[PDB]
Amino acid sequence: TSAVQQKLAALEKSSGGRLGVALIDTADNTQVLYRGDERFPMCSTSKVMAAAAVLKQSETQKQLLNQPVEIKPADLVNYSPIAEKHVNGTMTLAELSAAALQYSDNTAMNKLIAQLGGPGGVTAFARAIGDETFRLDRTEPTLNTAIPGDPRDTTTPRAMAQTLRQLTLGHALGETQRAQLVTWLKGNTTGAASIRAGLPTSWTVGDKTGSGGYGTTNDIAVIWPQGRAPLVLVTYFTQPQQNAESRRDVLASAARIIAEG
Repeated sequence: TSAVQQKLAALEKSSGGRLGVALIDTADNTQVLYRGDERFPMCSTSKVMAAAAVLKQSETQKQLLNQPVEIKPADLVNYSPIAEKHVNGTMTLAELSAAALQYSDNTAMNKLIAQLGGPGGVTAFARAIGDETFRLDRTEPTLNTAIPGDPRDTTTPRAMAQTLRQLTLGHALGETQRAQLVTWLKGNTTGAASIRAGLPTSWTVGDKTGSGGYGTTNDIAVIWPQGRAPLVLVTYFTQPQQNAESRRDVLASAARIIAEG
């Protein structure tokens, strides 16, 4: 095992849980993988795939992002701080994408899922860009149960890093859609204690966090250092106790290990 993998294994051992890491260095396509082919519950990191799938639709439906969507009282689920402000009103699909990505708004995610025809519409987009691993099976909030061994609503670090690369640095999306996704990720408000906390401040970061049952604590990021090619980093973490607490410190520490390696 490499030096970095020894440090990640030690971090995991210290943590009591299960850690998954995938790094892509786009300079030379080198990768660092830790449990890179194990499945992990995505929780809200799946919002990136839903937002990207709606962006893909907007490549042919030119004004789709401006379309109003009703927010009805029966639509509101927990952890919907933006949608709650628009009950009995509307939000555009752009506004719902921003809320889902930057505030992890769950009702916003459900509106993205509905726009795609159900969870199968999100999985379909993953398959269409070559991701054979991602699967979305449930809506919010039940997609966050994060039950050990449950394949529903999971992906692997290897697959999610590759997909995040294609969505943000590659050409899975059109140029303007990709730029929009990148802006949204860079503007995330929920990530200050996760990957960002372990990286040099001179590096520009866009990310999406996730959290759920079994203390599941996730973050997926695209990273732009000054003077070297960008990186993609996925950090997934989950724990043995159903009621376990969040461990964003593990994601900050995994990021620090990767960058210093």
